[PDB]
Amino acid sequence: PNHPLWYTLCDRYGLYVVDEANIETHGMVPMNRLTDDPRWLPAMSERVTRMVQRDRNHPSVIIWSLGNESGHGANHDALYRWIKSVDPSRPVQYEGGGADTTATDIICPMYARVDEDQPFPAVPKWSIKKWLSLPGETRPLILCEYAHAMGNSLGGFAKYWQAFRQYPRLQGGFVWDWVDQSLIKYDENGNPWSAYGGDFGDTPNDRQFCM
Amino acid sequence: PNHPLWYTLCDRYGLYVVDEANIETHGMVPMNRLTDDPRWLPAMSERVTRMVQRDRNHPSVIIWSLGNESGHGANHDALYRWIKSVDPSRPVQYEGGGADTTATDIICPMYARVDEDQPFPAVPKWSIKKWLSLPGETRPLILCEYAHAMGNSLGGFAKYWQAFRQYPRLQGGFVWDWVDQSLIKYDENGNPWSAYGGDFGDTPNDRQFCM
Ligand code: NA
Ligand code: NA
Ligand code: NA
Ligand code: NA
Repeated sequence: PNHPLWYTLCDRYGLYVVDEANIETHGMVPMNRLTDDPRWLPAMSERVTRMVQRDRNHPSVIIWSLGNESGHGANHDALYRWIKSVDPSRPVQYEGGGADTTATDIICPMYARVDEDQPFPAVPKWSIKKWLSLPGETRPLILCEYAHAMGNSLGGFAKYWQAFRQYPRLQGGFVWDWVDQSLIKYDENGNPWSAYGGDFGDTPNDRQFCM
Repeated sequence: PNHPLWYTLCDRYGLYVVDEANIETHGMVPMNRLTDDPRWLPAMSERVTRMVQRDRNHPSVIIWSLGNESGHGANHDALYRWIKSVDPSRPVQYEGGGADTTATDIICPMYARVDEDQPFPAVPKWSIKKWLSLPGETRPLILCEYAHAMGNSLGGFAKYWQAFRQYPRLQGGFVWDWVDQSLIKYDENGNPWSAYGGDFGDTPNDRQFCM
């Protein structure tokens, strides 16, 4: 959840918002170790429920998200249902555990490609065009993350947009991401420079991946 | 419907057969003028029912077809349901009226392209990949006709097969077609030559389109 003023500004300037619970357990092995554990349901529930209680009157919020990169656990299904019960006015999405689980109203993959399949075990990233028409599939597809804008990037961006326009159920996506997470440091002369992972003695670190 | 021996040979050698009623009203304006007319329902009904009565014991027949290029009329809906009622063992298909009407269990377009839409009024030929995922659509897609093999042709054949293999619900198609409909004529020296439309004084004719 963002600073409260953000939603007011999106209400007034006009931007659609996906409001996302503060739940990410990416470093767990497997990713759902905590989110499938009923002992972590209370802690998870508060992060979802208290977000909905705070932000549910904002018109800019059109979609609720259960968090990010926490695999798919039974706690997700429980909280998906809780939101649907308490607020039927907004779709609920969640990418974890393969982007098309029982915990999402929208097929919402991250970095699924336009034409090329990436058939990873358990959590494949299908071609978005192919994903739509998998047997029994009916949901819209909106990428929660696509077109990773790291350094000299956005090659093939036009390919996404051609597909979005041609396919009714391909309804766009969210670019990753808006702003480089660089920090200012100062050299011997007091001149500022842009710093990334490792520049503060932080170790282990992931270097320029924050930008 | 074919010569009766054809089905016996397909049974024994092993080919899947689409058995198709002898109904085509292509030259009507609009194409469904007769097939939407209840006064022509009896004549159409005999062409469908007598085919099913004759061929229903052949294992090679896996799909019934209501005919070809006769638009979409209420008579098609009635006869679709008749077959479904008398023989639940086989799907019923029909391409007329846009390839995805209420008279077909299979999206069965003719000459729909792999990636390129052809948005004709009333009866568009969507890209086959796009067609599968149109809002609400769930049926398999098998082209009743594709890859028109007229003269020096079959350019782009590989593109169809790549799509067939990638998309579960793209389950192939029927090439148009097997054998040139040329006829033998004899010159002044008695030597045979292959003849096409117009070579018999037939007029109007469609020249080499029979090959
Ligand atoms: Na679209
Ligand atoms: Na990053
Ligand atoms: Na297929
Ligand atoms: Na022809």
